[PDB]
Amino acid sequence: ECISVKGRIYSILKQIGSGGSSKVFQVLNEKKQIYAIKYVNLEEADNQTLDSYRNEIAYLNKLQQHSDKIIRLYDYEITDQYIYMVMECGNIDLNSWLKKKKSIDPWERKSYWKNMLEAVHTIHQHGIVHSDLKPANFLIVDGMLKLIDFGIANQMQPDTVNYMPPEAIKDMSSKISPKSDVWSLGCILYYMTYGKTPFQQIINQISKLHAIIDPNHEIEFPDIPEKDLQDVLKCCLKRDPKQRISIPELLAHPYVQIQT
Ligand SMILES: Cc1cc(-c2cnn3c(NCCN4CCOCC4)cc(Oc4ccccc4)nc23)ccc1C(=O)NC1CC1
Repeated sequence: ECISVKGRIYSILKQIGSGGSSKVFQVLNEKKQIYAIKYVNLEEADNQTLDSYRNEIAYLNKLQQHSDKIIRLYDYEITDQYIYMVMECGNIDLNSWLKKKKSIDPWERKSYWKNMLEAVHTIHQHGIVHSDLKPANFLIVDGMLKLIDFGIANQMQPDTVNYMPPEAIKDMSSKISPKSDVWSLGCILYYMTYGKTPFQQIINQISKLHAIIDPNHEIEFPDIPEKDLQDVLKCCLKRDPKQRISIPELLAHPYVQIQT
């Protein structure tokens, strides 16, 4: 099949992702340059969904300039029937790359952590809190991690509640701040370090949600060479968000600033 966007015509290689009424395709332009196109079918979309898609496109647009750790938006086309967004294609999403690697170079993990903090910090500066970060939200391209979305519109999945923060659960029934994203980033780094998510081994959602909120449930951190890392994990995974480390701090931390 093919897709046209503002004139230009693109050929579908395959479908790399899917969600409610939308699909992401890997595609090629005329000069055989590769891109990711998101297609949103708006035909039965409520005004809230409509507005959330409008808000994503606008934020994606504005944030272009502020970091190259945010996915590139080259062009889009929006009508009443559909959206098409032409964006950069990556090598692999971080959630897939994590299941395949299964022992991560410490240098690559540290570099990737910086990439994530910078992307997320960037959206925090424009008043966004993602609130649902997980490794699927990040994408490897060149040698760096880019943020794919902002938690604004429907989440897509590649063709998952380990990462939820305590404030969000105790929220019911706002306590959501930028710290909420630190928690989820905490969990992602934990996974890249210990090879699992802090509350992964717990068995059935409903119990795990109590654990996540329960102070007495001591979260455990095996000792490891890198103590900068160990400290980062501890600081991100504090349950009281007022005492949780912030992203500006994280960026000032030896784990990020100091190599070897
Ligand atoms: C959802 C989305 C996805 C990409 C994208 C761009 N490349 N890419 C890739 N890379 C290629 C992976 N593969 C395929 C087979 O092997 C060879 C290479 C995977 C992927 O997997 C996914 C798929 C879904 C969810 C997460 C991750 N999503 C994307 C860019 C933007 C958006 C998006 O709508 N953002 C919102 C507007 C703000």
